[PDB]
Amino acid sequence: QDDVAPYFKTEPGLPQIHLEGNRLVLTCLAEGSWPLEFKWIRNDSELTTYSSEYKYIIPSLQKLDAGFYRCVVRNRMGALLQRKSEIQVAYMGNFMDTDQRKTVSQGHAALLNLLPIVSCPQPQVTWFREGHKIIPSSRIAITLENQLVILATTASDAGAYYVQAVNEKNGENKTSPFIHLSVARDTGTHEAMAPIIVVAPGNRSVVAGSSETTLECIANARPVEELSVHWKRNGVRLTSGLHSYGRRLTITNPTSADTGMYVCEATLRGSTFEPARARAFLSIIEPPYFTAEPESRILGEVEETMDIPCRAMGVPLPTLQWYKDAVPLSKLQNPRYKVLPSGGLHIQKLSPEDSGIFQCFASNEGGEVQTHTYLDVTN
Amino acid sequence: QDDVAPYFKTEPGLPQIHLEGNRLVLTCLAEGSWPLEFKWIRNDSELTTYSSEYKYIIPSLQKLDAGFYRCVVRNRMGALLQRKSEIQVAYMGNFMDTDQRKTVSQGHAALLNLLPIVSCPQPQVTWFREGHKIIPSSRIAITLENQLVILATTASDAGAYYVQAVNEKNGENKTSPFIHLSVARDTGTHEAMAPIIVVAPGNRSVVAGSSETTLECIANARPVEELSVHWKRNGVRLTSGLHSYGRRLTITNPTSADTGMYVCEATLRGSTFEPARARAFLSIIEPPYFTAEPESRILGEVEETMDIPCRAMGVPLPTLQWYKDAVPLSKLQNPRYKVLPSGGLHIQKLSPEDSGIFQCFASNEGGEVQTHTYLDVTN
Ligand SMILES: *[C@@H]1O[C@H](CO)[C@@H](O[C@@H]2O[C@H](CO)[C@@H](O[C@@H]3O[C@H](CO)[C@@H](O)[C@H](O)[C@@H]3O)[C@H](O)[C@H]2NC(C)=O)[C@H](O)[C@H]1NC(C)=O
Ligand SMILES: *[C@@H]1O[C@H](CO)[C@@H](O[C@@H]2O[C@H](CO)[C@@H](O[C@@H]3O[C@H](CO)[C@@H](O)[C@H](O)[C@@H]3O)[C@H](O)[C@H]2NC(C)=O)[C@H](O)[C@H]1NC(C)=O
Ligand SMILES: *[C@@H]1O[C@H](CO)[C@@H](O[C@@H]2O[C@H](CO)[C@@H](O)[C@H](O)[C@H]2NC(C)=O)[C@H](O)[C@H]1NC(C)=O
Ligand SMILES: *[C@@H]1O[C@H](CO)[C@@H](O[C@@H]2O[C@H](CO)[C@@H](O)[C@H](O)[C@H]2NC(C)=O)[C@H](O)[C@H]1NC(C)=O
Ligand SMILES: *[C@@H]1O[C@H](CO)[C@@H](O)[C@H](O)[C@H]1NC(C)=O
Ligand SMILES: *[C@@H]1O[C@H](CO)[C@@H](O)[C@H](O)[C@H]1NC(C)=O
Ligand SMILES: [Zn+2]
Ligand SMILES: [Zn+2]
Ligand SMILES: [Zn+2]
Ligand SMILES: [Zn+2]
Ligand SMILES: [Zn+2]
Ligand SMILES: [Zn+2]
Ligand SMILES: [Zn+2]
Ligand SMILES: [Zn+2]
Ligand SMILES: [Zn+2]
Ligand SMILES: [Zn+2]
Ligand SMILES: [Zn+2]
Ligand SMILES: [Zn+2]
Repeated sequence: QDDVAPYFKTEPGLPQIHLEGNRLVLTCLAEGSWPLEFKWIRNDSELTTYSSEYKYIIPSLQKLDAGFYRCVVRNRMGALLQRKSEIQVAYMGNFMDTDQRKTVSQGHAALLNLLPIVSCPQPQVTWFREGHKIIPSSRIAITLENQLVILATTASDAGAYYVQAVNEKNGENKTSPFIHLSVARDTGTHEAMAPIIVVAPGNRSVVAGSSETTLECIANARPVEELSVHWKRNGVRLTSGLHSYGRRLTITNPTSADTGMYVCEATLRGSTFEPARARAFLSIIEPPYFTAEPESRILGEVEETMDIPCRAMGVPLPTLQWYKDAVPLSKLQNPRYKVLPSGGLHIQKLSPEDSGIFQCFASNEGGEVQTHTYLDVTN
Repeated sequence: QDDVAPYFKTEPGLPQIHLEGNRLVLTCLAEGSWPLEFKWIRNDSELTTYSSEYKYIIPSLQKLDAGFYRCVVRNRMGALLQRKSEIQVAYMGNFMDTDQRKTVSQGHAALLNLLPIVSCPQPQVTWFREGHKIIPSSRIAITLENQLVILATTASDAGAYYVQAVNEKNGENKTSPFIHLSVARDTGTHEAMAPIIVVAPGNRSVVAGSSETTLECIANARPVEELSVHWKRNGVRLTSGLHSYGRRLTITNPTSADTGMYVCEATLRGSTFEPARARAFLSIIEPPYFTAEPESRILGEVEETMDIPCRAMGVPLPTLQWYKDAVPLSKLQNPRYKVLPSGGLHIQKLSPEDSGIFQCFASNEGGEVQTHTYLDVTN
């Protein structure tokens, strides 16, 4: 009857990373009764006013333009809110031009942290010692956080260390100042060192159906050539997915059967030392999906009870928030509406102002899904 | 021992769609014994020669630059091949400036196909009839392929139809030529038309863990207001996920429990007609993941048997192809190597030339995963 509330024809997709200086165009393509008006919101902050323009163009991207973008479509029926889309910008700043110093006792592991640098994403790092490149070996490792771990340091390891960082999205490179490493002699007890875990695998959670995830576990011992790092699950040692001298375990395409505890066990062959063990817990997060959605339109007699269902499942439990014509009920401050723990919304006393778009957003760490309905209040 | 075969520090990610004229930078970030050399391959065609440059820059993107890109890293040990990354370019051409004509009998459904236009992705379409916008109603639908379906056509539906197409990535719009629709009178049997499915839901397969998928089923009958389209599974009618007058069923976050048959059933209320039914089969494709990978390095005595394992799982079964220093064994034409159905590779007689990188690519419709190993041939 030419009284159709807006709805989106396009599903905003996955996060996209774009280079600086590039032209970016965002579209708010909806379907409903004409004329329609569109406005844009970035980080819960309005960018544009309502107009007939359905696209937002950034001729040259900047670091500030990055954020979560939304668009609001509105007509005589009400206003509808789009699912947020993450717009990331590729940028790489400089290091702070101040050299650092660090001293480590001989035989103990030395961890050199990548000097602070702002970059999205974090650049890949190539470590050097006075021009000579450092390759990961049995006693040298590079963490997922670009930390240089030198197991069983010696007097030959003293020197100025630096990196060449490269951003994998825009290709820019930056050279870091020096970390002057000094190795101090400790008295020669260090002939056989018990295996001790230096970088332990922390708790990790990943999205369902994702490509792969990688846990890291680095240990130190002497002699380092006899050091063996293994991975166990349910008390059973693993074989597939290992990388980088057994220090990285990659679980590819994890499901609900891959959740639980993974144990890192570092042993020293030919020795009676107790193996050093660490715990790591892998969790699978499920994106929210509705098991009950409100019908597209619902009639309502003035001052009569009304329940608007909205139930969603997924791990962890999705958190739900409502909107009335693209306005949160938390900021709407109306005692007429009352949120329901089971999922829906309860409105006991109606009013001619209650007519409009009601939108239920279910969100967790795995993203968000939204449903909506138009409340028609009879005369 | 400073003899490390190359391996990639970066995991090439999901397909990315970029606008025309934008600057694109691709990086081949690997780790191994220096110096390393890099070259780029697009659509199994070499773009650059071997050099010390690790990035490939397109200052201004074009429609021709779209394709699957790979990079090859090489040193004294051998050559390694990167997983392909899909580079899509946003472009929108024009329609062929020639109007079309179509005649449909009165009371029968009329399908108007979107006129041919080259665009990536396919644009969202807004249908018009001589300036007046056409909104989907109980007798008017728009398919996923942007087809205009007019159920129970009448004499008032005759006229020139056209569209305004908008590319959702770059925002460009194009206006289509006219489809002159003529409605021809057929003798008045058309008072109660049995429900007949016009657009049936075909077979559909989607990736595991994907956001959502949508099946479409459109039917025609008279009177159209009494037409009801429902969805059944296991003989049980569905309630959630329905859209567009019950013509679209959206299965969000499908798993192995959502595969099987979905039935579309269109009924005419208040009538004794037989419901029109259609079959649609939803399949879940699992990306390939290795259950057995070859160790990073393997020793080999000259002219001795050798088996290199490489087993992967996923639905449908992954297809495996091998490479020797980034060169396919199919094009290598060596009877020494022989592929194994169980998964691996069998080399019975060795040779000093057999030393190098061997790479096993497991690929299906859900993507590809690769493993590699260095064959060291003893003197
Ligand atoms: C718009 O909102 C986004 C999201 O809040 C802002 O991105 C934030 O930017 C900060 C730094 O500016 C980043 O912090 C990063 O997150 C980790 C979380 O563990 C933090 O520990 C690190 O320091 C890391 O740098 C991150 O991208 C993000 N922070 C959060 C909490 O989301 C963005 O800056 C906002 N832009 C505008 C223009 O408002
Ligand atoms: C590099 O290779 C890609 C992949 O083969 C090429 O993309 C191809 O481009 C065609 C049209 O140029 C497209 O065809 C499309 O696929 C469906 C498949 O059902 C087809 O029926 C439609 O006609 C649709 O247009 C598609 O993007 C793709 N085709 C295939 C089979 O992959 C690309 O053009 C190549 N570029 C260069 C520079 O070599
Ligand atoms: C790191 O980036 C700089 C640019 O910021 C590169 O320096 C360029 O080198 C090329 C030839 O090698 C010159 O034509 C350019 O003029 C240089 N740019 C500037 C701003 O001077 C440098 O080569 C990069 N390093 C690596 C290892 O790739
Ligand atoms: C479709 O795109 C054209 C451009 O190709 C738009 O025409 C522009 O309109 C603005 C103001 O409306 C002018 O400032 C530009 O000069 C126009 N461009 C050209 C090339 O003339 C047109 O507005 C778009 N249509 C819609 C509905 O957005
Ligand atoms: C990891 O999660 C487990 C779950 O019980 C918890 O016991 C442990 O303390 C967590 N560790 C960290 C470092 O958060
Ligand atoms: C869809 O798949 C089923 C599976 O058996 C098959 O029987 C049917 O013919 C297929 N239909 C089409 C249109 O491919
Ligand atoms: Zn880009
Ligand atoms: Zn200094
Ligand atoms: Zn120590
Ligand atoms: Zn000591
Ligand atoms: Zn909906
Ligand atoms: Zn009304
Ligand atoms: Zn782009
Ligand atoms: Zn004409
Ligand atoms: Zn018909
Ligand atoms: Zn007839
Ligand atoms: Zn590997
Ligand atoms: Zn050797």
